[PDB]
Amino acid sequence: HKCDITLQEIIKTLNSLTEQKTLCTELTVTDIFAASKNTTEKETFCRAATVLRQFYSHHEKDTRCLGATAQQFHRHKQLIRFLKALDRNLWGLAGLNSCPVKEANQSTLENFLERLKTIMREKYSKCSS
Repeated sequence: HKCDITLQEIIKTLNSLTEQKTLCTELTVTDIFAASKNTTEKETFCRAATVLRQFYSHHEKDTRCLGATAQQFHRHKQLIRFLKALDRNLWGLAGLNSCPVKEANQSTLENFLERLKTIMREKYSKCSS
């Protein structure tokens, strides 16, 4: 369970998300990693899944994000697609739907994905010889 390939599914999704600039990757999410490290692994995934869900719900039809061009509209749809896939995988990992996230700090979505990526790669590394 712990070292399941969902880890890889999440990482590969993170690679696509961070190699991807849009109009709205600088918009913010609550920085659940501004905590002082106080929670289990399932709480962490649940919290990450929560704030990402917050983001895609709120920015899927956001006029600031939707795009003028074909390419901008394509990239926005891509992003929302990848957040949902990531989110799906995080929730599957979390095994938990209810978890209060209490942080004041916001980071850009972009910074938050890089941080989640680091942690995910660390989990994988810890699993692997």
